[PDB]
Amino acid sequence: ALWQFRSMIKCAIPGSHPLMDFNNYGCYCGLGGSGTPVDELDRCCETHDNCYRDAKNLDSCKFLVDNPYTESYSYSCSNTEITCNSKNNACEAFICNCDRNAAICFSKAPYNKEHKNLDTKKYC
Ligand SMILES: C[C@H](CCC(=O)NCC(=O)O)[C@H]1CC[C@H]2[C@@H]3[C@H](O)C[C@@H]4C[C@H](O)CC[C@]4(C)[C@H]3C[C@H](O)[C@]12C
Ligand SMILES: [Ca+2]
Ligand SMILES: [Ca+2]
Repeated sequence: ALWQFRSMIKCAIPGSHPLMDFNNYGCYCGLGGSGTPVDELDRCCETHDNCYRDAKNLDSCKFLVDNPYTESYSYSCSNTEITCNSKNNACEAFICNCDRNAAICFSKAPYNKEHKNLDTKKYC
């Protein structure tokens, strides 16, 4: 679930700032998106979006209001390392892994302040 994704990000990036959640970044970090990602960090968010799109396409998976962000799973954090519980059901596991890979992706991507709250209607 979205709140768990935020938790994973803190796990992989302890120094991240909470207030950032009020902000969007690039063309894809935030809800929806358009055009092409502006940088590596933004690419991570687009890939995460694509990962969720794939999950929704699994006929075996149905999410509340068709939103994977509502799907709660089980995961654990240990020394900045994220582990998705093997007990998650197939749909939950897919979502957990999308979240995990995105969190890892975020942890390695450079952060460009100029891309925070970007004028998407113009650059996306
Ligand atoms: C982890 C990175 C980096 C933060 C940072 O300030 N780094 C400085 C540094 O490099 O040291 C941030 C930048 C924009 C954030 C996203 C936006 O706030 C939009 C949206 C907000 C949601 O609450 C959680 C998911 C996410 C996709 C957020 C995931 C994550 O929270 C992002 C992708
Ligand atoms: Ca997005
Ligand atoms: Ca669940």
